[PDB]
Amino acid sequence: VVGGTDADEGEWPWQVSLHALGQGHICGASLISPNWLVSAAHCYIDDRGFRYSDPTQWTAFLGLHDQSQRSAPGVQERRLKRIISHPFFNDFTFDYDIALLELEKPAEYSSMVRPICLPDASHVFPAGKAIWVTGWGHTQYGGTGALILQKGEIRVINQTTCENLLPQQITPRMMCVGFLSGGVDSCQGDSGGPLSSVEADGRIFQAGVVSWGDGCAQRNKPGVYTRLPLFRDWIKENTGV
Ligand SMILES: N=C(N)c1ccc(Oc2cc(C(=O)N[C@H]3CC[C@H](N)CC3)cc(Oc3ccc(C(=N)N)cc3)n2)cc1
Repeated sequence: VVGGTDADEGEWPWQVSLHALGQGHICGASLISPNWLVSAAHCYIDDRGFRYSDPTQWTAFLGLHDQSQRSAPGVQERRLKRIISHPFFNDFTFDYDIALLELEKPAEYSSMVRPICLPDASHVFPAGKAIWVTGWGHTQYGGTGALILQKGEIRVINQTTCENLLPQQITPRMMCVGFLSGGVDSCQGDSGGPLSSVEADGRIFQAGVVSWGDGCAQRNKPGVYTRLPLFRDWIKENTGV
């Protein structure tokens, strides 16, 4: 996260860190039930030197605050049993950039580990609404990851504006969130994490999944996120949640 601040400890109890064996933190995810996380499909693609698509190569840390203190009280370590990438995910366009991760053993809810609420398929996160992005990704483009979880406030951008800022790249599954002036944005390593939106009674709903961007925090280049309402039924069908 660029232009963000240190989260308070336990402020985002749905935020999860995904470590690939021998590589440390790679992506974020969100806790949605005792057994399931939401993340980005692009995190789980094999490359010539590592099988990121193999669930056995991962470890999820729930209740984490500082990457250097992964054994702190309240942090829960879990392995993955399965990774369900959306069938329509396109690794070139990043359309349908969403995945479901099944924990090998259920998360134990606590003050530090709690699921985020999922929005109904008909819910619209309106243009202009303030929402939060969180993660341990880079704090500057080409920079370095954050040890302490970061948070940043960004706003939903009008879809027509989004499409015009990133020509031939924005599909209806995507949403731009940030500022045309730049300054605050997600970045490498924040992928897969949730956008958190404060709703009518203060409860937090997931608005989207960190997906991609052209650089980070640059003017006229807000981050691109996978929308969540569109996938409510897909999540229910594949997880029971
Ligand atoms: N500014 C933002 N809001 C932002 C958010 C998330 C980010 O993380 C990313 C993004 C992308 C990415 O797709 N970036 C652009 C897509 C459009 C292309 N024409 C140019 C590149 C690739 C990419 O590379 C990876 C990294 C890791 C994996 C993996 N774990 N398998 C895969 C791709 N990471 C970057 C920026």
